[PDB]
Amino acid sequence: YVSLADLERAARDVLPGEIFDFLAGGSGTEASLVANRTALERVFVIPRMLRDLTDVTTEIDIFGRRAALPMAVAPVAYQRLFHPEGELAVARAARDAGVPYTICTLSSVSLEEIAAVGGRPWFQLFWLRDEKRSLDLVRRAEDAGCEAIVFTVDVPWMGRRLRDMRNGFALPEWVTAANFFAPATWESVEAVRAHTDLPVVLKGILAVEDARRAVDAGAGGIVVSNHGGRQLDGAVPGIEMLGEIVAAVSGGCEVLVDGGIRSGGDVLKATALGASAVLVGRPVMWALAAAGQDGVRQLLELLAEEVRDAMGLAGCESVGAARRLNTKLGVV
Amino acid sequence: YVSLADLERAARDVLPGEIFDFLAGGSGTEASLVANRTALERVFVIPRMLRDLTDVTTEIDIFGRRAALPMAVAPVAYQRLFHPEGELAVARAARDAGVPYTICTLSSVSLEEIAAVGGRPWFQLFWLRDEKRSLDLVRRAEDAGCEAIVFTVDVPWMGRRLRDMRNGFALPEWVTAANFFAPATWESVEAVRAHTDLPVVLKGILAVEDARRAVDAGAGGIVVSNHGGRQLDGAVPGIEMLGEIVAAVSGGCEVLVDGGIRSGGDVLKATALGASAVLVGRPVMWALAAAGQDGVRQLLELLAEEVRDAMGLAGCESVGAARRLNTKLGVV
Amino acid sequence: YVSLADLERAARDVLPGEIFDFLAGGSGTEASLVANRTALERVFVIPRMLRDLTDVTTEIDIFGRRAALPMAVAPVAYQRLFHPEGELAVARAARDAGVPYTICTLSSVSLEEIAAVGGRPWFQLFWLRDEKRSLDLVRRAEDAGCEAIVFTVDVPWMGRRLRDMRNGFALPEWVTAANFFAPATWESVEAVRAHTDLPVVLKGILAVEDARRAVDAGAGGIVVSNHGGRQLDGAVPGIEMLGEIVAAVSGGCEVLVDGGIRSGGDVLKATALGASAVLVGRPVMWALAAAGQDGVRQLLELLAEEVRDAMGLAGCESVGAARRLNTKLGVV
Amino acid sequence: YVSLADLERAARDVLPGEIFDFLAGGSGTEASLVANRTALERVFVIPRMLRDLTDVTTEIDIFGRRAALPMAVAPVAYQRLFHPEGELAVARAARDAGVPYTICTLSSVSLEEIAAVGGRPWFQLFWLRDEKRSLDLVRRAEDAGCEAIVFTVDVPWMGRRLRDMRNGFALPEWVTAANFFAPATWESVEAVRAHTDLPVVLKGILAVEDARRAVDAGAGGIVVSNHGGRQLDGAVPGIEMLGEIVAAVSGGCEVLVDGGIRSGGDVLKATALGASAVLVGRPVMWALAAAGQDGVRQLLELLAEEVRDAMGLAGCESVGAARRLNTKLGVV
Ligand SMILES: Cc1cc2nc3c(=O)[nH]c(=O)nc-3n(C[C@H](O)[C@H](O)[C@H](O)COP(=O)(O)O)c2cc1C
Ligand SMILES: Cc1cc2nc3c(=O)[nH]c(=O)nc-3n(C[C@H](O)[C@H](O)[C@H](O)COP(=O)(O)O)c2cc1C
Ligand SMILES: Cc1cc2nc3c(=O)[nH]c(=O)nc-3n(C[C@H](O)[C@H](O)[C@H](O)COP(=O)(O)O)c2cc1C
Ligand SMILES: Cc1cc2nc3c(=O)[nH]c(=O)nc-3n(C[C@H](O)[C@H](O)[C@H](O)COP(=O)(O)O)c2cc1C
Repeated sequence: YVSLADLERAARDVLPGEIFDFLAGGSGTEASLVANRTALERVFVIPRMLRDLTDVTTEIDIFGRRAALPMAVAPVAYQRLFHPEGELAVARAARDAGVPYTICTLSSVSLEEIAAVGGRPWFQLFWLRDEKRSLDLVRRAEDAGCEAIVFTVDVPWMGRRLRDMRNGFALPEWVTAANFFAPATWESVEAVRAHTDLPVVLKGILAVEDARRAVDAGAGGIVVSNHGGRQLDGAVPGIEMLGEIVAAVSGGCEVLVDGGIRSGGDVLKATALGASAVLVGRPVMWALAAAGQDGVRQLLELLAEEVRDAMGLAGCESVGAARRLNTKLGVV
Repeated sequence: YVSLADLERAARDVLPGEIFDFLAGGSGTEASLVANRTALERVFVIPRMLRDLTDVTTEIDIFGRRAALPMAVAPVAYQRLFHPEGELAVARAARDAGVPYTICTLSSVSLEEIAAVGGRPWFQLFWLRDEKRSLDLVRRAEDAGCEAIVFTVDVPWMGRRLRDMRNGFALPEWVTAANFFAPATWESVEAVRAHTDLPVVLKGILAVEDARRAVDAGAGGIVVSNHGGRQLDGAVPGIEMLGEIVAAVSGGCEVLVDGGIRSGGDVLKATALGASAVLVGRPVMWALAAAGQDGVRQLLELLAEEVRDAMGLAGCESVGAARRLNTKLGVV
Repeated sequence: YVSLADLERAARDVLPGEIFDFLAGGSGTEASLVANRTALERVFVIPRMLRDLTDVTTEIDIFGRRAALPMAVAPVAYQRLFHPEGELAVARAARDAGVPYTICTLSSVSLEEIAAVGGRPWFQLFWLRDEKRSLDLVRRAEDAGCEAIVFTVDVPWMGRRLRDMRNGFALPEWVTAANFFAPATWESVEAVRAHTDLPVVLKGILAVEDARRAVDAGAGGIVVSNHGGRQLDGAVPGIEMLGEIVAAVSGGCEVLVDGGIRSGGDVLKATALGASAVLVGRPVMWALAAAGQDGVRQLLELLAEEVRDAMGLAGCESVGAARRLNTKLGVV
Repeated sequence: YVSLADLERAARDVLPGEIFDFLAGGSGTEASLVANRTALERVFVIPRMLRDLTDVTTEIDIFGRRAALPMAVAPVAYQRLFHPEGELAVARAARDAGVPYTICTLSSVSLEEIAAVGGRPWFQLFWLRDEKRSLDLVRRAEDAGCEAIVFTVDVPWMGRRLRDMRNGFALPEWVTAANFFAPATWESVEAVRAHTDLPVVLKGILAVEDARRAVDAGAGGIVVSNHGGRQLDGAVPGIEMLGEIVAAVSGGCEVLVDGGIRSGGDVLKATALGASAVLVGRPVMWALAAAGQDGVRQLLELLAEEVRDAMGLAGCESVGAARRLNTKLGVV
């Protein structure tokens, strides 16, 4: 595999069509899904030349851990849909690559099993039925050694996925929510923040005022994100709001971005627009579907090579230098 | 049906080609027809998160009536072209859905029959031959219980519909103007305003100065509209003028928009740009053609679900909140 | 025929391919030829409503003559390439329609014969070999009753037409320059201006400073024009420079535009951007090829209908009102 | 051949596919390769009219030599891949055309042999293993009569060429680096500048601050360039940074540009944006592949004709006049 696109072809071969569609699809007309890619393709980097590259490093420090790349595996529910080893295959490859893995509330293997793989994981939270029950999931995650709570804040309910409706898609009986919902509010965020000393990361922020309020609320990070085009159809891509958000929070929390990251060059673009790190969702699942744990290992090795290549060609010996690169919008 | 586009396919199947073309077509090269869709597709919404959604409501108050959605059925002439029950099927479904229905001057069932369906309808006026005759239509509508006069102001004469010319299209002998024209001016508006206490809504405004003059003229609303691309070919889409118009009228009248609204997400975009409500034309006729009254019921149920979904995913418990959303223009 | 595009199809049927290419083609990669259309398609008009349309007139006064439309037939060399009656067929139809016809220096019928058709024609000048010889052509035109000299200023030599090179195109032996070249300069303009009291119109101006200098030089008009994409490939379309030029000349001369005008709506766009009138080139030749004089008559009747339709739908009772319309750039 | 595109078709016919791909390809998704063309196609020139064209000249003075055109042959490694005479065929044609030829560090004929062809060549430097060894290459070039050192500064290592990876491409055993690498820094530039009195030209500058620093470093020129889309994928095209760079250096060094120049009109656009001259890479190799030395001669004759045509149609008797032309960005 020499690009992330090789793995999508491989995953489309192997998966049942309705599972490929569950993975690939967005809500509505998929305008926001498409716009995530169009928005990244319009961004051009202005590289710097002739800088010292003797010790290029792609490492970052985030939420009190060193990560090998400015990247984490996005939360993706029900990974046994894609491969029998599901979350354990992905988490093992992420650990070995030095990349944080986000354990999902809707994981198809229990969060304690996935956390036992090691690799200092994160835990993604959907607000439940109940404050008390939500907080038990948080405490479970913390007790199991998760290092951050990624609170998803853009899913008061799930978006309308027309592919899934047209397919009549439902979980196979062999895929269950192994850890076993009400709309979250800022009060829910405060309840979580009071319940844990782990950093709380709010995933699904797009409005500048919501990024500022996240800082004021004591979030340790946000993920600027339209949920891969799966929630509001017509929501702006995160990458289009990232620069304005980074300026507004003025270093008050980590600012991650996701949606359409498909190469180390895209990682570089996100960094140059100010992101602390990116999440990568669908490509990780393509690699899982294509070749299990080894597939995800090859994907993360390929991304690491592409990030290092892009950084050095742009004159950046560190991710901090990459955040100081300038960009130019072009027409595609 | 899971999208408005499913119904267009169904209507294209059933209608004679020349009737489908009468419905689908625009004037000239159909530049303005296409631009209505392109303009909406360029608009992205910036959703808000973590707001209270305990009692999301899509209702609005407009022209002294509560409506179930920020939407009305646009005036579309000669609806017996599309289904034998014509206007009565549409008006019955609109009533049952709580959505205003606009009775046309060129309806193929008399306005008194359609008004007897109930549902507090509106009446669309074309200026006639004569001030005295125009005012009789207005008084008829008011006597029959119509609640607003939608005065069409963009049709001094009808635009040049090349599909209809190429088809040699004419009304079947079984379709007639059951209520039975000179260019309207601001004097005509004043004559109507003096003749009725119903709110007068000027449909087909695109220039900012004309929206201000409509307020000064005592209009209770305007519809920002290029008539579905059927009048001047090369007229700007209403959605491109809406924000400037809303700012100029500064709450002095209701500001509706139409042209290309094809989902609850599009309704949300129009609201976020400042519209009080939208009109929907061709999709209602697709549903009528596809399945009569039941077809229109299913369309309005689908739109209601999509509007509620879009509002809540954008953090809006009310249409007023949706009007306070910000938008971003993207490239598509 | 219900659009200018119907006539292009008809002309492509009848003409030899290499003659169709001589007519249709541009220089280089035809970037400027294509851009003339793209530039017009991006322009949207903001129509006004509810104005008095009791006496809509498309007439203008230009160069001391009333014209029926804000339009003239562009200079197109060698019209016997397209039909045996050549220039005489076109000039007769233009006369009957009340539209100025531009007699070409390279006409395939002598300028005195074409002028004898009547209709108060204009004469297009290419600068010759010699000041004395150029001025004799001017005097010939004036003696024959031409009413303006259209001095082409964008052809120091002819552009590189790759279609013609690939075809090995040359004039049939039955087509000759019946009136029988050095680069023109501002000194040439002054020599012409001193030799005639007819208005001198400089055709092929694109730079704002050249439009101002044309006024200072005593031009009575300019044509803002990239010569139909046939001269510099990569020259900006005239329609993209028109508004800036109209503002710069501040009424000091007539400002015409050409390039890609293909409907009455396009005429309206050019007027709304400030043009006094347009020229139309290739469509006139399509109609000539398709059906001789009668073909050109039908084209001019169709354009007249489309101009009147567009003006009235935009609320303009006169071309002056149309010049006061505002426009909005859109994306197509 | 009437356009550069004719030669690409001819080269694609004759070359082995994997050699055509080595030549044609870029890094990554080839976004920057494509953007070089898209960026040029968006630029329109505003031509001037009626200027004296009695002695149009395309000559420039650069690095102390008169050149016949504002153009040089770009450095392209391993030209025996494309034709058996390789660099000698190209250098002979360049000499005969009066166009500088850039001898590559990775030439497949030794730099002394190519320099013996004559024509006052330039020498392109890749920084080596060692300061001492790099400086020996520079001194070799100077001793052989090269007139400028083109130091490539955008290749700390080579970009990831996916076509070459997919093809498993490697040099034929009959193609070698006949002159026989560490990342260059500003210290390397200073070492070169101190070692030679020849002008040092830094090739691969895109950031404005790097262009200013190049002047401060004593560069005699820069080439604003993303290396033909072969280095960082997502690097901005040089033509998009050229105007800002020309303004920033304020005449302190020559500013060349490359990437996608495919006609004399493109040369004119680059000049109008402020370039001193352009480099042309792939088209020269197409002509070499198609027809050896004679092929390159025909290409350079065609470019010379197109540059002279474009200049005169734009009213420029000299390249200096062309740099004073204004441009307008359009949509394509
Ligand atoms: C199949 C699928 C399942 C997902 N499940 C969740 C989830 O349970 N929680 C969540 O916060 N995000 C979920 N996401 C969104 C991802 O975390 C991420 O925001 C989106 O996929 C990132 O975009 P990318 O896939 O383009 O890289 C899911 C995404 C996909 C494709
Ligand atoms: C077939 C047809 C007939 C129409 N008849 C009228 C009419 O009689 N009066 C009027 O004001 N608008 C008329 N309209 C315009 C609609 O009210 C509305 O402005 C346009 O259709 C809205 O756009 P949409 O169809 O894209 O939703 C008609 C539209 C169509 C398609
Ligand atoms: C076949 C052909 C011949 C032309 N000959 C002349 C000419 O002799 N003199 C001149 O000023 N313009 C000439 N023109 C340019 C037209 O006057 C006009 O600028 C261009 O065609 C207008 O664009 P349109 O064809 O898109 O309407 C010619 C155009 C064509 C297509
Ligand atoms: C096959 C190939 C080999 C190249 N080798 C070199 C090289 O050794 N050194 C260098 O500075 N540029 C090299 N270049 C880049 C060119 O000098 C130039 O920047 C790029 O090709 C210019 O773009 P164009 O090919 O679109 O005209 C190479 C380009 C190609 C296509």
